[PDB]
Amino acid sequence: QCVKLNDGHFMPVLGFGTYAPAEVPKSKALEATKLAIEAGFRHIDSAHLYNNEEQVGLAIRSKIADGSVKREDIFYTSKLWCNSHRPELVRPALERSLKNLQLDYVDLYLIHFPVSVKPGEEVIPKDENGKILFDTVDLCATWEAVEKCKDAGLAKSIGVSNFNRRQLEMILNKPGLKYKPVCNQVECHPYFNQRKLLDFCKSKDIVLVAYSALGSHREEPWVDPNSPVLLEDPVLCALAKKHKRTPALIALRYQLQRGVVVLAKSYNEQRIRQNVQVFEFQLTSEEMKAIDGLNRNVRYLTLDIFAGPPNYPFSDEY
Ligand SMILES: NC(=O)c1ccc[n+]([C@@H]2O[C@H](COP(=O)([O-])OP(=O)(O)OC[C@H]3O[C@@H](n4cnc5c(N)ncnc54)[C@H](OP(=O)(O)O)[C@@H]3O)[C@@H](O)[C@H]2O)c1
Ligand SMILES: O=C(O)c1cc(-c2ccccc2)cc(Cl)c1O
Ligand SMILES: [Zn+2]
Repeated sequence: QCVKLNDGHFMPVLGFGTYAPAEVPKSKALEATKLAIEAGFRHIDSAHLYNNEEQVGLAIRSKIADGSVKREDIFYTSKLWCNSHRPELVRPALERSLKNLQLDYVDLYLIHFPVSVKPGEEVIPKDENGKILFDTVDLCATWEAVEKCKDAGLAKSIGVSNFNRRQLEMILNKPGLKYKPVCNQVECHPYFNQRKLLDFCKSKDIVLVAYSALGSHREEPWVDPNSPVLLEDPVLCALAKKHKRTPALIALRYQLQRGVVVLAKSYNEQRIRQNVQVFEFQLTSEEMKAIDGLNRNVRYLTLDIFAGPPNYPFSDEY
């Protein structure tokens, strides 16, 4: 099942997440990505940050060479990291992802986070006291370089991630904009359902792509270990039993029925094969409303290490 983007291109509504916590060997990304394609995932997500571009690329190209899928059947996303916001650094960053993937183009390229950091190899550059070295870049300038990647054919569609309403409006209202973002990829699940943001994106022809839809990796110290665990939620568990399925499949189906494109990461073969079954059942309107009731302002990935700078996206209401 696919959604038509404001760019004419299509995006599978179920996506395979590929981030894993630093402690997971990079070899794991390889087999898990192969498993996902085999189970039926067609839309995979990755970015320079994840240090996995090479493995995911190996996996996808294996699946294309064995004949399982054609390149046009795969929807592959990449993301421009905070250290390459500067306009003249955007194309090299994308081209570097491409060389690592061994692919000639990505289906989707996102500005990964609206706060910039010092250019260089280090993804989170720090001074000699451990203090983060932030950068000052006009996101409108970043966006115009992202646009030229689309003009060059290196990215089929382009979009954003972790932008708030203010920041979406700054891109939309930029003098001479060529292409609106096709999507805003943000944290979304039953505990933090982003109704306001989802409505706003919808009003502007932007898809909301929900990350950490299963309650997140819970990796420390990015996510407070004292936060409630989404998948232990009693109502998701009751809904799972009633439909002969699990709580993860309930959270995934919820997003598909409210107009959201949803990601799901797993490196476990059983969970991978299970997650594609979201298309096999549905929730009634009263069940959707029960899930809506779960919303409790629990943002798992606060990324508050990046608070301070003017573009920190999460101090605003949405
Ligand atoms: N743009 C951004 O800034 C941003 C931020 C966060 C995430 N993302 C993207 O979104 C993807 C997913 O988010 P996330 O990585 O936080 O993970 P998630 O999709 O919310 O899943 C979290 C955990 O749920 C487990 N899980 C998966 N299927 C399950 C099932 N059927 N039953 C029980 N547990 C299940 C996985 O562990 P197992 O592997 O052990 O199955 C995984 O660790 C990421 O990998 C990344 O691609 C983007
Ligand atoms: O999956 C992602 O895209 C992701 C991004 C950041 C990150 C770190 C710093 C600033 C913004 C995003 C941190 C974690 Cl733990 C993630 O899983
Ligand atoms: Zn039902």
